[PDB]
Amino acid sequence: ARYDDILYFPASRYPETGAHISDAIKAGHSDVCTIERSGADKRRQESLKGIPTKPGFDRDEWPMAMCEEGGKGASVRYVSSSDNRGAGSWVGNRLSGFADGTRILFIVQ
Repeated sequence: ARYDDILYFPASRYPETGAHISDAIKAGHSDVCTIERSGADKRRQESLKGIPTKPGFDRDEWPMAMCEEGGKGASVRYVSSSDNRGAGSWVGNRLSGFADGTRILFIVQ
């Protein structure tokens, strides 16, 4: 199949990040994150280019910067810091056991 393991994103915990992922996948962005950590700094620079910061909001990327699928072209959406701070941390931890190159299917809730 298109994936090796599956991550179930906790949308009730981080509701705007989950909605972004779900909407992005629905629009046609990959629902697989092929883990690639080394290139994340550069991918993030590419995905966020020309997208200004916004007080009280985070710039959420799907696909994520830690995925081969991320970078220029990724869906970027502002999500309230109040309710979504920590989503990055949480996904990072949940994927930390997996090897680079592991394909992870994301399912929201």
